[PDB]
Amino acid sequence: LTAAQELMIQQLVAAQLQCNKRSFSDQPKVTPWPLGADPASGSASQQRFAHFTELAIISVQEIVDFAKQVPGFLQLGREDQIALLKASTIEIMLLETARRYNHETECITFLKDFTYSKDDFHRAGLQVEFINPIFEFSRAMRRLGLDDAEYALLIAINIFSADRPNVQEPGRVEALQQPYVEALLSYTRIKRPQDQLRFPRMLMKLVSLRTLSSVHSEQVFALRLQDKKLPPLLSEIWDHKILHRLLQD
Amino acid sequence: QLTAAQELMIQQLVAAQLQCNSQQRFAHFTELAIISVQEIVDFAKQVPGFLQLGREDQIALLKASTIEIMLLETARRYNHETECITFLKDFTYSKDDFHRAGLQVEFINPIFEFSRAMRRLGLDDAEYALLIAINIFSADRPNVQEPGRVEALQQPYVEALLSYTRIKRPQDQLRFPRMLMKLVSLRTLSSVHSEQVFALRLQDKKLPPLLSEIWDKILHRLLQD
Ligand SMILES: CC(C)(C)OC(=O)N1CC[C@]2(C(=O)Nc3ccccc32)[C@H]1c1cccc(-c2ccc(CO)c(S(C)(=O)=O)c2)c1
Ligand SMILES: CC(C)(C)OC(=O)N1CC[C@]2(C(=O)Nc3ccccc32)[C@H]1c1cccc(-c2ccc(CO)c(S(C)(=O)=O)c2)c1
Repeated sequence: LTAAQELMIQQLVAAQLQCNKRSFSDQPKVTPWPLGADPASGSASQQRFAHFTELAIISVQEIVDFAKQVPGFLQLGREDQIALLKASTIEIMLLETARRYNHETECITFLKDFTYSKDDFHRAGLQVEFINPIFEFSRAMRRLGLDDAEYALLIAINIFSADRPNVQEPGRVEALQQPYVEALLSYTRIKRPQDQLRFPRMLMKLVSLRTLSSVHSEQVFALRLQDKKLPPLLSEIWDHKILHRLLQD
Repeated sequence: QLTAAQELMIQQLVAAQLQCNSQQRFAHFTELAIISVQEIVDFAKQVPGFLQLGREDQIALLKASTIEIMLLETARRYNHETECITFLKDFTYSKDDFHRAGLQVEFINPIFEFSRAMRRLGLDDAEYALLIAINIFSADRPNVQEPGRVEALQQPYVEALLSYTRIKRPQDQLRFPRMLMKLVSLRTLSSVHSEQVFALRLQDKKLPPLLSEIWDKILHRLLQD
């Protein structure tokens, strides 16, 4: 790997790293998880759902703030910036969700120490048909055994997709992606020269994430139909004045 | 370098593909679409390892893959000098001639976008045949009976394609990633096609039971014969 890449990966891992620290700043701020309440309680399930949406908000903010730190993103037009973000934010979140999965306990730890099992997502009114794919995806990512550099590069590759809808300049975004693919290819050859198929398997997770983006759109439509109210930011992304405000700041 | 077993398997796949190879024009396209599905399932049965899986697994992988291979096969037949797509021997159609048959314009142009994108990649018969086999053996499909087996069935083709592209185009080290990114594209084009097929339904253009079944039985009979 060339020296300009080595600095870039260090820049990307640091930006990811700086974002992980920020939320913890926000952990006390969240709505509390209901304790001592009935699992079947419709009242309690709504508070559990409200808890997760606020966590989901903090994650969207992290991804937006990370996207501004990755080189070449802010050089694009704001209409393109959000167009890349709408499509990617959910996929970036499932990567981050997979990153926070523990196979020993089978629990996903959000923020500093907010741990939840497969049942806890079910008790927030989320269907198991939508929950189980996220856990299957989370197990598949642990088998690859990705590190901070490989995640961060895979995140940037995922952001710069010309394949997204409503992208005005696909050539420029594909040109912007190529260096991140170069860096990731060259980085995977130094780390595991023995395993040549390690890098292809990473790029096929981006294939998985597109189906996972689509099932999430099916879920969100069902949750709005089931009277589970999303915050304005999250509903704006998955239906963009609010989203301009983060990027402009 | 490729082994003689790997080289023989590639030429097995290329040989397998070559063996299978308004209202009036609409009936034509659906009649053409069935032939492609029949070519896909027949080709799928030529692929080594596809028939050692359970029918529940076989159908799950086909059902998801048929469009994605149809779109890959559509891209091959596109000619950029004319901007026309050539089906079978002598059936050539422009984007307007697709539009005149009642196919919606919002869905047509992404397919044409994909066809030009595939043209720029400049895939050959071998690379195409490997990419179709890689697409068939995808573990992220709905209704997985056994996802661990299909990942193992995919590996030989991904290894073959990786080693092939490094030999065929050693200068272009990123040739192999781009063609994997087209599988990422083909997933959104898959979910897009579901949205299209639905739109024709309400225009009083219901798909025939084979295409209705796949893009919602008859698929067992095609796999059986
Ligand atoms: C629909 C609402 C808005 C409630 O939720 C979401 O859109 N998602 C996306 C994925 C998500 C889901 O749908 N099922 C699920 C099962 C397990 C793990 C995550 C999820 C959920 C979620 C639920 C709880 C937490 C997160 C979350 C995802 C990523 C990150 C990492 O940045 C963080 S956090 C707060 O720790 O930053 C939180 C996501
Ligand atoms: C809705 C019905 C069921 C009628 O159509 C389809 O689902 N498809 C899938 C792809 C398709 C589409 O949706 N828009 C479109 C625009 C241009 C080119 C192909 C298409 C179309 C099609 C239309 C006409 C021909 C084909 C076709 C696609 C592939 C092959 C070869 O594999 C052959 S053929 C007959 O030459 O074997 C025909 C596909």
